[PDB]
Amino acid sequence: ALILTFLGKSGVARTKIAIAAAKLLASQGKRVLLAGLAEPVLPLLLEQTLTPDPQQIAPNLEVVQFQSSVLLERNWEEVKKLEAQYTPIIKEVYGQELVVLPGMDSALALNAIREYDASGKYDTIVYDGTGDAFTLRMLGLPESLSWYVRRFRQLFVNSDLGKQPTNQVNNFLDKGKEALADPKRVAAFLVTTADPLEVVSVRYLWGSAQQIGLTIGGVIQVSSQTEGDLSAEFTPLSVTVVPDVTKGDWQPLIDALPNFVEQAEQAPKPITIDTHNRQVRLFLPGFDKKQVKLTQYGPEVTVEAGDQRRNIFLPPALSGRPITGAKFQNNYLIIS
Amino acid sequence: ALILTFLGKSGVARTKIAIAAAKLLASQGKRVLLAGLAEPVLPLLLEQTLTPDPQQIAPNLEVVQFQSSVLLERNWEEVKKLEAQYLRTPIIKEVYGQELVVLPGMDSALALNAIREYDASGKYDTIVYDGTGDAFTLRMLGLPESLSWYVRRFRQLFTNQVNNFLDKGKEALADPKRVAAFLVTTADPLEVVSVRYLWGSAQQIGLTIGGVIQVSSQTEGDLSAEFTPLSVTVVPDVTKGDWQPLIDALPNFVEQAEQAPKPITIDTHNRQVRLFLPGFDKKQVKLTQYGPEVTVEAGDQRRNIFLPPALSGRPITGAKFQNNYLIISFLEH
Repeated sequence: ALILTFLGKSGVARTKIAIAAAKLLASQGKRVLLAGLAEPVLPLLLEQTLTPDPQQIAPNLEVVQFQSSVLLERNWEEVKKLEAQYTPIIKEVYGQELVVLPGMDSALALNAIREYDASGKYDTIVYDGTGDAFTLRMLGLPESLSWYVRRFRQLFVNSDLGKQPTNQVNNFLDKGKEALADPKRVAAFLVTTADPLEVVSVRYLWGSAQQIGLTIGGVIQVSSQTEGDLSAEFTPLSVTVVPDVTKGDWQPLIDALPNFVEQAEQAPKPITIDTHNRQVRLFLPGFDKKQVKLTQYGPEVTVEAGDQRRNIFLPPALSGRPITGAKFQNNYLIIS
Repeated sequence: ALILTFLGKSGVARTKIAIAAAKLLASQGKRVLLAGLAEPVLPLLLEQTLTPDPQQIAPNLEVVQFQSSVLLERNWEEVKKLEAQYLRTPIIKEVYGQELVVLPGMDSALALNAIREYDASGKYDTIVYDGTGDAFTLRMLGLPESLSWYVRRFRQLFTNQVNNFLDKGKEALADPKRVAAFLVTTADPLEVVSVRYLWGSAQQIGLTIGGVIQVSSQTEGDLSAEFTPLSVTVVPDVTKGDWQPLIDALPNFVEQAEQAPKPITIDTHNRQVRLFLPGFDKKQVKLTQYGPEVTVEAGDQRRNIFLPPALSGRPITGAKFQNNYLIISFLEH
């Protein structure tokens, strides 16, 4: 399915857009799952009590609320049942008492999304997340984990000759990496008011998202006390202005939403590898040139920007070949 | 030092409050460190470029931006030194700190460890932390308690100075003079309910919530009745870089934190646990009791209570809300 999410500084507006987007897509015949985190606004706006299990609220529209506590407890039931395939040690430890640590919360939620996607029951999964750098870190897990494996397995394996999962693991992560890089499978839209402070924040998130390979398909401009045409601030992306939702009337907002799928398909690609011209082009808007560092300390080239690091896995064509050069150009970092 | 932070759904308002609180405390002579995340608003509001190292912008006022990449690079070197002290044959010495990728969880851990180091340096009276103001902030602040539960539970299934390290963090988190947060919200009912939910979630980790800062919006209203018994302080906006009116309207954070409700008290004579849990219904709170431990789950946080002798081994006979407190009773007969 398509995992669709929103980045922006204000949670209330993003939850409203997620709800409207789900209502819109459902009414168009798409099978939709709307998923939110542990917070009261989604339930209240929907006038429906939510649970850790999907609930039908309209035709083609189901809604669920992720609770880290419950996802952890359900995964625990799987680890102790596996305690068979390998005397038990963790049987006096009950799922109800497990404590969610930072990081676990994002891994649990991404895995729940993965399960819903894998189920094939939905065309679109609208994720009402935190809409910030933390959502980006979560979405980039496949890539990040793949890199830790790729860089460290060698060091441990080829060092301790004193003492297959790799395929099973790399395959699992690659399938997540593949999906994430495909705009038909994962896309996010920026949400902001005309406040210069919100505009600079989402431009920064836009760039940070390109660093993890997340396509940003467009910008949704919501109302505020500051007026302004944001088009030139987000070129070449479409900025779609939308109205508020008051007193349960979702029609104006629903009718103003953009065509998510089309805009994601037309947006810039986070990364393009040009075999013929032997180069890699990284879309990096929303940063200051001096805020992008390119270095090669390990096997791969590291691109640092937006407090995110990208270790470029080069294909056979570019493999080993020295970096003849690199430069910026209309928000793209071109490396030769 | 007092670690002071703010919880609320709007980042720009929270950053403005954190900046004004820092300016105010530094102007009164408190040694202040204002620490923000890797985001462009703090630097812009202060009209100052920020870096991973504190920079003085006014007397008694330093500002620093936590960049997870840099914190990770810096801890990595400590990992290397450890490898050289504990291994005769290095293995990760090759990997440069600059190529490491930040994983979920690392950001919070690195951020809390940096705060712990500033706090341990003794150079500050207050560290104003401009974080995400949400459930992830709560999960970060409750790390001492969470790691302590793993260490103990997952060790009895068979690290000395470990408990000393964690304990210090736990003692600080529970002390209103050491760690406190204030809610920030407009009169919008959706924001009010989000903040009340965060308020109860904070109580679950033992984080004192000292009060409420009410900021402007298109919706007006008196919020006092929605946050009893907390003081709600109405503050003006900041325009043209004139911080003075906002600064002049801020409450006395330290005093409000000391007067706020206590997340938990145990009455050993009547055999009851009293938990302050505003923002939650009986339907939204689950209790589990295994042996000498009771788990309270609410607001997607879990408080694990190791029962003292007066309560241990006694069935729970009641768990009822009275004026925002959950009173859990234990069997006497």
